[PDB]
Amino acid sequence: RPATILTTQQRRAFKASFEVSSKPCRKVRETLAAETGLSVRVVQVWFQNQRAKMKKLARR
DNA sequence: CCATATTTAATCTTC
DNA sequence: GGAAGATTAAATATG
Repeated sequence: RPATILTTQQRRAFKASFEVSSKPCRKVRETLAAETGLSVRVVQVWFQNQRAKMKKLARR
């Protein structure tokens, strides 16, 4: 249950795909999980928090 | 239409 | 004290 703290390489992989789509399909999340070595749930949640981060930034 | 999955909005937790 | 990760319940989307 300890919270995830991403390495640089892992965060770089997340931001690069988020640049392609803010909502990766399960297949994309699945191959992200293999690359980063993290669970699919961690992948899904990182994008969710990231999408919520950009929504606030778009509201002045 | 219906069962299941994904996303949203808000919040809680933790470093 | 601030940001990001994790949780929740409700809303929306999907097959």
